[PDB]
Amino acid sequence: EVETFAFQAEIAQLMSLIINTFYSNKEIFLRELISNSSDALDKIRYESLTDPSKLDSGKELHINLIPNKQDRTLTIVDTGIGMTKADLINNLGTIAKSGTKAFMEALQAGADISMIGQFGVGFYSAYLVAEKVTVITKHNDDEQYAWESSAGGSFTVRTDTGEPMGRGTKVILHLKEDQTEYLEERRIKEIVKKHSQFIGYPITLFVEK
Ligand SMILES: CC(C)c1cc(-c2n[nH]c(=O)n2-c2ccc3c(ccn3C)c2)c(O)cc1O
Repeated sequence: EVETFAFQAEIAQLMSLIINTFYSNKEIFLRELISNSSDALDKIRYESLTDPSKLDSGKELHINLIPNKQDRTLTIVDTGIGMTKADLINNLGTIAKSGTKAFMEALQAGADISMIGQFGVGFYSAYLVAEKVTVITKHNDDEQYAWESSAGGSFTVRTDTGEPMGRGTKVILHLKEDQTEYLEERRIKEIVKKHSQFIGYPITLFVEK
């Protein structure tokens, strides 16, 4: 069963801005998603400090980057704390309505789209490069769910039928036709070293074929 939800109006406006504004520095999406994964890995690590059983669903703490040129997807996988169904629905664990306000305003002061993460809504920068985003997630206290949106004002949530991931989150970017440079090994490597060099978890870039 698939449930369909309307985005809050501020978030719809944020996504419409990101999708349609001329902005060439689109590579920042990858910094924001890796940074979110790092935050989520810090969270399960912190929680395991007092309850080691929270790592029963997987002790490895890492980030995988999986390009697939045939499907034209770039997938970011982490083994962080994951998100519950209620988290997913409430703007993927973000305070997105106020963060959008503080952002879509701060733009009016002296601000650039690349500062989106300072306002807690860096995830939505995925729509600089993706026409659709699927978020598959598993939190210790809930089942595995898939969130999906092609923007246009709505998103869906469903129980996920794919492979069990134990614990963590998978962001599948269905790339725009003219954004396939982010499937290229050298380009992903360049972005990671430029923006993510001091992330404290191993980042594995998968190769293809
Ligand atoms: C939001 C996107 C989809 C995303 C979320 C999670 C996730 N799993 N468990 C969590 O708490 N988070 C998380 C982590 C950081 C965040 C929020 C909200 C705002 N910041 C700064 C939520 C992830 O591991 C990867 C991701 O790309």
